[PDB]
Amino acid sequence: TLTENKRKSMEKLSVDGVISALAFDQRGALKRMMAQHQTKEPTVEQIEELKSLVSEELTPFASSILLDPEYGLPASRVRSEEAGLLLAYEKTGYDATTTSRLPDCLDVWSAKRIKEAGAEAVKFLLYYDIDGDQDVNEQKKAYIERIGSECRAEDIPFYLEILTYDEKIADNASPEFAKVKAHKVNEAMKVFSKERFGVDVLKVEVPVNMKFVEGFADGEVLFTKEEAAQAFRDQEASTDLPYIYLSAGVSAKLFQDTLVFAAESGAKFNGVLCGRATWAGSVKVYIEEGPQAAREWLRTEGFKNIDELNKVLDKTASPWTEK
Amino acid sequence: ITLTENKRKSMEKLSVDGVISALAFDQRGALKRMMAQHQTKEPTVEQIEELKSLVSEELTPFASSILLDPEYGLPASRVRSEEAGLLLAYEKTGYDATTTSRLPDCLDVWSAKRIKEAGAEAVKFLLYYDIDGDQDVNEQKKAYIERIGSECRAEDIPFYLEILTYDEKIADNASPEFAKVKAHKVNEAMKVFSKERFGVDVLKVEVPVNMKFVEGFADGEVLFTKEEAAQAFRDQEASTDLPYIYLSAGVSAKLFQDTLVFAAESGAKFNGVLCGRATWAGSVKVYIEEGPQAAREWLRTEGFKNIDELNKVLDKTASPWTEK
Ligand SMILES: [Ca+2]
Ligand SMILES: [Ca+2]
Ligand SMILES: [Ca+2]
Repeated sequence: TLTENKRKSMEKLSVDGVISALAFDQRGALKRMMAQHQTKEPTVEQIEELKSLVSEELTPFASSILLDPEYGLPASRVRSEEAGLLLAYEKTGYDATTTSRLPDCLDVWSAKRIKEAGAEAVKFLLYYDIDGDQDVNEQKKAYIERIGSECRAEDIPFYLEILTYDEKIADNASPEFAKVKAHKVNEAMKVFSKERFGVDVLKVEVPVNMKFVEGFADGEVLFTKEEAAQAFRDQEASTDLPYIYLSAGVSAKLFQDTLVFAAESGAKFNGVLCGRATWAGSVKVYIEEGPQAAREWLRTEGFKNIDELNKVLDKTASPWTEK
Repeated sequence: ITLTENKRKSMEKLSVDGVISALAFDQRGALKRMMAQHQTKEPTVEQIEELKSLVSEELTPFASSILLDPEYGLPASRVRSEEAGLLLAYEKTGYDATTTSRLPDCLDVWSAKRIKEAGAEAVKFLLYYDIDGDQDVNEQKKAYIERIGSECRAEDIPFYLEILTYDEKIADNASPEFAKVKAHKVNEAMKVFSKERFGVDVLKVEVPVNMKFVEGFADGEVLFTKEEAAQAFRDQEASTDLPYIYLSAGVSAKLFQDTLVFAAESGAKFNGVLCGRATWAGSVKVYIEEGPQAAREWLRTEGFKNIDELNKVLDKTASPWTEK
């Protein structure tokens, strides 16, 4: 169930069947991060520059890098020759006044254009509430079907990122949401693992908020280590596709411990698409110090970060070739 | 160019001996505008669905295929002649008249896969296009059509792209001012969307002239000689090697027929029609004012006469897409 060219592209995005990909398609989120030191709005040059510094210096240690076509094409051209390229296809964000969080592709892009821009994968982010409005989810399923069809035609892997939410729960970090997160994550993965959607890799959240798991929690506890472990097994059971974890609302150190726990519990996850934590500090150094200092930062603290992550992946991730 | 095995079989189911004699009734906004002329209340779902089912049942025995919309036309699709193929529209009807961009938008709960699953032998999509218009608008439009063309390649189903031209700065398509640029708008738009990257299998296009302003056809101001108009058809033939078929644009049945004759005499090797209002227009007033049965009798007499006389003209004017 993988064409010759999709297989070749998958291999360019991984090392020995493990995806160790660097996520840096942030647009508005990165922009705000940037305005936290300088005065005056951040220029398009700064957005594209730091993306090129991070890409040039850290992709030698990542199997691939996820970039956005709007700001990231220059960064994409200075990436390491041994690192694949994924390009984001979705517009960022969502309308906070509505609960539908409907998906929308970038206006002047298509899967064909993403492939022409050098990408080895189309990445699209979908917000999904399995329990939400039935017609909203019908429109969302139709939308992904189109993108899956596009990616089949262009013979390019389709990486579908799913971020769960609840139309009623405002705060995804609340204990209230944590009680349903396993239901949201795993049922969404079941939906979009159906063949009609054409997905090659699922980029998903871990099916639990570890900050409420015993031994990992700084405060209130809602789950035993055994209840959390079963969520990871339920997740493994929810899809036969390769899937990789994103890092959300946790520290670098907790994310790594989570990878250990995930593997311990029996999850056969196939890697990560992690970003902010690795190139975090470079954002402040870049605005304040000279870009030559952000370089040395990336060559030292930057390398240390992604290297320690790689050492953990080597003992937790499973190769997607097993599937 | 080439057709996959499945795409060719679908094209065969839409055609007879390589000629597309297709009946178009995916009208929605245009249909509601017609029904509104004949009654006070607003048209109901049941009225739209029924009138489409009547045209389908009564006239598809005389067509090689029928084009319907998924919103109101699926019941009509199920009563078409056993011998007739099916195309389904994929675009939302109409455009925003408060801006000049007329951006395309797919039906929200449909996809090429779902159109195929609904029994269609082709996906039809209408695009409003002004070759001379805003360049960023047109880049967005071109990207959109690339997506649809890719979907149809993946689902292995013919892509029928309809192009209706306009000018961002000319309000009335029927005016002499627009008539003077129409050939440019049509022919260059056909040249763009014949590029391989758009995955089009058949173009549904306007004739590249407003015949009401051509010598011999014009009742008022004459803007073009016959040789000038004929050259516009030759330019159109030279703007693509894809199959293309003409839409009627709601002219009279007689004018559309005479335009097809003129097109063939001029050198256009067009491959058929997707003809709607020129065939069934008069049934709307009858259906509204007199009801379903009276509309059946109109379709069986005047409606039949329009499509039969059209079929006779196609037999002596259209060129086959197979023999290329
Ligand atoms: Ca630890
Ligand atoms: Ca060509
Ligand atoms: Ca030609």
